Amino acid sequence: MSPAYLKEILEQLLEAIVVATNPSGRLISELFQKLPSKVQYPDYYAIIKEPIDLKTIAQRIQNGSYKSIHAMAKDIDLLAKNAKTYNEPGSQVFKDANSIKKIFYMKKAEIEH
Ligand SMILES: Nc1nnc(-c2ccccc2O)cc1N1CCC[C@@H](Oc2ccccc2)C1
Repeated sequence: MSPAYLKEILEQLLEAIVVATNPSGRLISELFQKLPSKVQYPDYYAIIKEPIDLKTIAQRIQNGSYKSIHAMAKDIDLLAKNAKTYNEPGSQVFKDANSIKKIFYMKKAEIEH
């Protein structure tokens, strides 16, 4: 797998996350694009040791920082676990975080097989 080929794969995986809509038609990715401000939400950074967001993941795809699909999955897992730590089970953020993971792993299995 060439770097250029891998990049296309990772772009597809990210694309599936950011175009995914809920049953209501809303785009679940939007809240996860950019980390919450440190001024307004210090508690987030009190709790989350490794903040990450989809814009950072997107930069890393664009910079070639991921050397495999698994590398990108690690950051997807980190992002969802961070969300599921700061927010309660069943809260919309918690549920959307799982949905993003779901979308990623489904599309990863679609590509890998
Ligand atoms: N809750 C959040 N949880 N994770 C993130 C997050 C963003 C990017 C990447 C990983 C993440 O975990 C952002 C979040 N907020 C943004 C919107 C405002 C505030 O949330 C509220 C506030 C009041 C009521 C309901 C929700 C903070």
